[PDB]
Order: sequence, then C-alpha cells, then structure tokens
Amino acid sequence: ISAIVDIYRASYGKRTERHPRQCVFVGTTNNYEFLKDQTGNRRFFPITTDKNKATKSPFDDLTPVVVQQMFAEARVYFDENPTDKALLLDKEASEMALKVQEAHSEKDALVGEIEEFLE
DNA sequence: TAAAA
Repeated sequence: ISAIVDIYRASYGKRTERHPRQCVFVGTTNNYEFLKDQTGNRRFFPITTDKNKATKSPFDDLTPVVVQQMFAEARVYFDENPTDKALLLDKEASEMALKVQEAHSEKDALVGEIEEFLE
C-alpha cells in the first residue's frame, strides 16, 4: 500500500523497469473489523458509510460533470501546495484517525488473560 | 519462432 515505485519486469519484457506509483487505492467492505494489524494501522483510513443518510444518490447524481468538478477542485487544492506534505491529515483529523483506526482494528485476546494472570 | 506464461 505504501510503495512509491514498482520495480518489476514486464509480462514478456527483457529487463526490469521502474514504474512510479500512479494509482490511488480505495477499498470497500461490510465487515466492521478488517484491519488485521494490531500494532497500528496508519495506512488505512476507514470511513463508515450509512445508508438512508445519503443526501444525493451515487447512482443518479454522480455524473462525469460532477466528478470532473470534484477533480478540478482537488487540482486547485493540490496546486496551492504541490508537495506530499499537503497530502497529510490535519492534527485533529489525524488524532481522530488514530481512534477510528484503533476502533476498526482487530483486538488481541491473549493480552487480557496475560494481564489478569500477572495481576 | 522460441521463450515465457
């Protein structure tokens, strides 16, 4: 997920070439516990989506014009500061992100019994 | 075409 380049050989190529990462990943799920890592999940930012609270339906209200406008807005914001530092969350946003990632992360059970036994 | 798949 956190790889900036992909150094690999083409399907039938002769030598290994270098491709900068030109894609963004978005994942979809209905499980409430998808983060297997127990020592922090800073890569993945879970957004909980609620039906019947969607003001606009993504089936009939997202049209190429609307997504083009969204990407033009993103282009403006990125061109305000064209560096990777501008892509990080705000301090309070990152603070909430820690709690959200922990809440959606798998919990180890052995820790509880170890604590009880040591107590 | 063989490879590489």
